[PDB]
Amino acid sequence: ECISVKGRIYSILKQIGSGGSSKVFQVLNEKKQIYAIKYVNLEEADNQTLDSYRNEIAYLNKLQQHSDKIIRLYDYEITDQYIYMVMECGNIDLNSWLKKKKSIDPWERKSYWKNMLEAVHTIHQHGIVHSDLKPANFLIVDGMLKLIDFGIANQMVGTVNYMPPEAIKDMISPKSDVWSLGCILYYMTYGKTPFQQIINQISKLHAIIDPNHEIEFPDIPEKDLQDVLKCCLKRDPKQRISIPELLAHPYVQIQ
Ligand SMILES: Nc1ncnc2c1ncn2[C@@H]1O[C@H](COP(=O)(O)OP(=O)(O)OP(=O)(O)O)[C@@H](O)[C@H]1O
Repeated sequence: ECISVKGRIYSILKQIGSGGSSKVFQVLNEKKQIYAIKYVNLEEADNQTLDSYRNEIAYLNKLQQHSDKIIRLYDYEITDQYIYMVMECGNIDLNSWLKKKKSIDPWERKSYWKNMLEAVHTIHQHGIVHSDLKPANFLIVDGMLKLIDFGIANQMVGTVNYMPPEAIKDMISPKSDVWSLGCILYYMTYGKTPFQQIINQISKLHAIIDPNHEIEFPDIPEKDLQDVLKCCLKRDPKQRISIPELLAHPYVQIQ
């Protein structure tokens, strides 16, 4: 069958994943060019939800022309009943790709880390702190990671392995995103997130906020990489490294 978006027929190759009231479709336009179409049903959406959906559409549309490490939004159609978003089509999300891989090319890890910083840097430059970063938020598109959401979408099996200590103690600033990026890199380096071994979630959160629970950093060839991980995973936000600092770090600069 088909989807019309702004008077353009797209044909559905398949559904990517399988959401409820939100659905992503791999599609082709008339000229057989591939896109991804996000469909959202709005009939059960309150005003606050609608407001945040529009806000994320606004920022995604706006930040596009600043970085190609943000997913390209070509067009959208928005009424009171639904939303269609025509988007650049990616191969696979970072989480799915990591799950089926024992190791990673050291060069590729570094390259992906550059992309992530560029993307997160960009949203910071327009006042947006994501605050819920995890590998699923990134999409591989021609050997590039692209950030596919900004975490503005509201009440639309979780995970707390990427959560920064200051969010837990507070019961959040650009540094919060650095911690999570730090957990994503740690994972790509050591094959597991820092506190992955703690299956009890209440304990896990205590482990994250506990100074006396020291995070292990097994020695590796890339001593720069090791340093990046230590700097990103410093519990005190003030002591934690910023994104502009990470962009000047040897790990990302030195060939
Ligand atoms: N622009 C895009 N290009 C390619 N794939 C995409 C794009 N946007 C989203 N996807 C993929 O579509 C899938 C959507 O799955 P689904 O609708 O079940 O939601 P989810 O992301 O798995 O979780 P939730 O729906 O709860 O957010 C995800 O696996 C995601 O990687």
